[PDB]
Amino acid sequence: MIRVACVGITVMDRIYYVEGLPTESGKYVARNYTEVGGGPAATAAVAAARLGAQVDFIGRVGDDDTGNSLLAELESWGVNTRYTKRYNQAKSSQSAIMVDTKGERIIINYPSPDLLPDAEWLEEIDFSQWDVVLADVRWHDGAKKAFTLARQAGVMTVLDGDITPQDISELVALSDHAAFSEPGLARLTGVKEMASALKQAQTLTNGHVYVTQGSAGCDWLENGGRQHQPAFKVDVVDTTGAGDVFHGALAVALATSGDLAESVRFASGVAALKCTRPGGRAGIPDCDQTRSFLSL
Amino acid sequence: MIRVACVGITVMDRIYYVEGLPTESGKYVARNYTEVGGGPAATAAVAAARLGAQVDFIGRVGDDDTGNSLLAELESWGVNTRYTKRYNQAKSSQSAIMVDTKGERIIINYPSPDLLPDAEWLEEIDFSQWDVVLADVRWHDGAKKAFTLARQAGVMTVLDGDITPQDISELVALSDHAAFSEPGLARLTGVKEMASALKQAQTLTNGHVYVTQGSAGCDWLENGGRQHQPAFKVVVDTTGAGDVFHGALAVALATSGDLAESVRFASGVAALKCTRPGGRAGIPDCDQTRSFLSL
Ligand SMILES: Nc1ncnc2c1ncn2[C@@H]1O[C@H](COP(=O)(O)OP(=O)(O)NP(=O)(O)O)[C@@H](O)[C@H]1O
Ligand SMILES: Nc1ncnc2c1ncn2[C@@H]1O[C@H](COP(=O)(O)OP(=O)(O)NP(=O)(O)O)[C@@H](O)[C@H]1O
Ligand SMILES: [Mg+2]
Repeated sequence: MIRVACVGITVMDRIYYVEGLPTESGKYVARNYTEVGGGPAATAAVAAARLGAQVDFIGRVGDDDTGNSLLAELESWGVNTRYTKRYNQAKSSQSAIMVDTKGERIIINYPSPDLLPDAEWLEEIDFSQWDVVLADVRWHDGAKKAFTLARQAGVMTVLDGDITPQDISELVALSDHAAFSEPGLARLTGVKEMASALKQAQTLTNGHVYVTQGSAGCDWLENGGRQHQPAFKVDVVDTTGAGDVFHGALAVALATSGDLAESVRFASGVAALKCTRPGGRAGIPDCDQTRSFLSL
Repeated sequence: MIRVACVGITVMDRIYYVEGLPTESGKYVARNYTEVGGGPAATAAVAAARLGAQVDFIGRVGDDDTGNSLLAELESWGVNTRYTKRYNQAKSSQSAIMVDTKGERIIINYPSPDLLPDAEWLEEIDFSQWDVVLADVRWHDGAKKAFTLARQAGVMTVLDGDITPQDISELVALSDHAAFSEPGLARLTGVKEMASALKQAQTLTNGHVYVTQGSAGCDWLENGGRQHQPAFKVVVDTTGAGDVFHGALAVALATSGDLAESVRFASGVAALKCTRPGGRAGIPDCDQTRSFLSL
């Protein structure tokens, strides 16, 4: 067992399947309904668990039915929620998602303001009990405090540096590994060219920097020279959650081997297999399926 | 004591408050959120209870946290759930509602397929114990059996004729009072003109017909002529205005038997409800409603 903590947001997606997307006022009927947990840190935690890690999700929920459902779903996936704070008399973050017969989505996201941004309460947790700490950028003070305490305990830190209104440069500063999205790296640096942006991002951290580029694969800087892992060509059904899954897998691989090229290959492999199945959690392969796939 | 039975659906409403209603595909952010029990018959029951009636809700729930919440909320509002059927290992029904800044609403209902349409079990209930029976059209077999038994006991029947996939013609047939929504009357009779549609609806029943039109108020047929009650200009959330109106209307019709007074009263209850978030939080009492209608 590798020991992973995933710090960030957990969001209930409630998915309503309709004939046409609701354009104007009036009552509509959903032929079908499913509910599934999202959140970068949450879905990464689900991935790491699937790969045989002991995983803690550390985020915020309310004391509503949604909060209880989110924690329940995560427990069922093999993710511990013991260090997740439940706010008294508080609504959790949730989306209502309408899906057309095309697959076109309307997403109404409620990021709950009842979930307070202050992360001082993480000072009550001993981060020495994990081999790696992964953080999403959607709970800024969480990532900051979680990474500061992880640094102080000599624990590896891994950022999912997605795009966000707020500036993540202080998070990157505290990241032994900063795996950005294209939008994430562009928003951070203000540079459009990914090669130049990665170089500018490297100046922010004594750790390594990476950028994921979907089917174009993943690039990182080692010795100051740009390395490339191609995506695995696969029969793609759904890329939903590929980034979250990649970051979860990357954190496990980095904590296990410490080899960047092997770790980036491993994560590219886990994410690829996830893309060949419907759903953003349903398609996440286990370690045996992932070893089988990487053997071929 | 006025004795009311409300037959229909009980639904958990998740209400997302947005800047504009979604025009096309993409990601939108809700400024605010509330979670509250809805269902036409359910919210009507809550309104009638507020107005001092002894109320029974008669519908179907699951044995999930949602079902337990829905029943709990109804008990807390003064509504008896003794005749409501609980399905074992069953999910309850739930609606996502979008509300823009004007108060325009989009409702996506998921009716749980675990809740079986069979209403034969209502034959085990004695409908003689109520003065009026209100039914929504969202549980067809329920409304049909409930109205059949109400007719047989000489009990007044009041339909909330909202829009629904099924044809409500046989429900209207059994309705002493058929209060439609604009979409409800249009789906039933085809006519887009409310005036002509009401005339076509009247042919289906020896009882009276009504149509609610939101801020445009309420119209009904009396003495072969369209009467009009304007809405009372007041708006945070119009969610459940129709349900609240129908509950209020049923109490008022049972108290006075005066259509014009009953429609004015219900218009007043529903208007006050539009000034608070959710389908239930703003439901006024008789005193609050008399006070408001005096001003
Ligand atoms: N179509 C694809 N084919 C193969 N591998 C893919 C594909 N899409 C994504 N991947 C893999 O998953 C990784 C992350 O996907 P990518 O789209 O870069 O992340 P993102 O920008 O974070 N998207 P998202 O998960 O929706 O937030 C890539 O580096 C690939 O290794
Ligand atoms: N915006 C409003 N301002 C004032 N009164 C209103 C407003 N909306 C509704 N009402 C009153 O409420 C009554 C019924 O509401 P209406 O919107 O016609 O029902 P509906 O469309 O069936 N609503 P719903 O409960 O969500 O299905 C009307 O007859 C009015 O008297
Ligand atoms: Mg991403």
